[PDB]
Amino acid sequence: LPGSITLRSNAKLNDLFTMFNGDKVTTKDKFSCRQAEMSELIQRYELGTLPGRPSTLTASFSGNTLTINCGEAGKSISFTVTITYPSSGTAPYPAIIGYGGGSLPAPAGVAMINFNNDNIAAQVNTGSRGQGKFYDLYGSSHSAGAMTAWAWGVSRVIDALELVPGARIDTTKIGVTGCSRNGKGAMVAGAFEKRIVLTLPQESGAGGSACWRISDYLKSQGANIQTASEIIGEDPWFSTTFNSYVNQVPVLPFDHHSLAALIAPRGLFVIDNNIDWLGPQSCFGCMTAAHMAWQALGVSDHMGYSQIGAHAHCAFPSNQQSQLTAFVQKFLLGQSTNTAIFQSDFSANQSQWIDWTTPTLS
Repeated sequence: LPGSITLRSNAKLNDLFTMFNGDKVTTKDKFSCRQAEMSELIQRYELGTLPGRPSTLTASFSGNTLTINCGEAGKSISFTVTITYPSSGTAPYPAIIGYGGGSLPAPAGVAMINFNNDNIAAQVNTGSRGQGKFYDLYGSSHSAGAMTAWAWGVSRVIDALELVPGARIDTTKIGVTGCSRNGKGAMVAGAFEKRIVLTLPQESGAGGSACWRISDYLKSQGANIQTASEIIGEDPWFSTTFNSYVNQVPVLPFDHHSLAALIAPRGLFVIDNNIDWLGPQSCFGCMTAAHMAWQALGVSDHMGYSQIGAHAHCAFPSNQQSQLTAFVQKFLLGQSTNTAIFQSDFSANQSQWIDWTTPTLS
């Protein structure tokens, strides 16, 4: 991808199957390139640069705590995660890395890893910019926004689990989850860390499952919905660069359907809810487009979406329990449960937001 490119406005959701330069994506290999391109673009304009594995990484396990040590260019940091094990299952256990513990019921036979994303990158308010262990290592002025920093952290947790089998976690069966602000984070983690087999963003709304374009449209129609321009003023989740496009979203060579598509063909189950601020119709329209990535790869049932009525924020509803379990069993436990789950009480509005077709990738 050229270092210098000229952005152009696109009112609708960007075509997932056409490279930025216009080349058509017709093969699975080509889509892999397209994904790398979308990740590159997303990092450049919205989330900031994602660092690779640090030069120094060591770990140790004691009690139920995993300690991770990272070093890079003379700098070094240390952080920990706590682990809870299931009453059922066989060790090494598959596990879900939960931001702040997440807000989902602990799955049967699945271990829970409590990831304190705040310590990796603070999210108290705008003043948290550049504060956190990630920055203590890469620098206060690193372009990475908090969500990218968090994702980097998750990757380090996985590296550590690979180094310490004594933690008794199956590194080939790791998922990620988070609710509300941590949901946006979980989405980014699944997108940036390919080792994650199941991504469970819970009620992530703006910055997560919602598309910037659809939320803006809804706002202009009078909806009390969170949008890009308003969200960047609450915390440093996105790169500072993003503040330059927040009020001109159409020029972005992507949207969150692109972000979600980075997870394909891996497991993804979006757990949503009807709360106006989240923008449920924007999330559904957005994810409907994202789903086309899996449809193209011939694995439609690897991505699910569910919004059923309304309920208290982050209080996981019983009417979604069987759906979550289906995805957990398939991706974390290796079962073949049915995962054809894609519903919302809102209209996707595909004719309005999607003007591209979905190819059968070779």
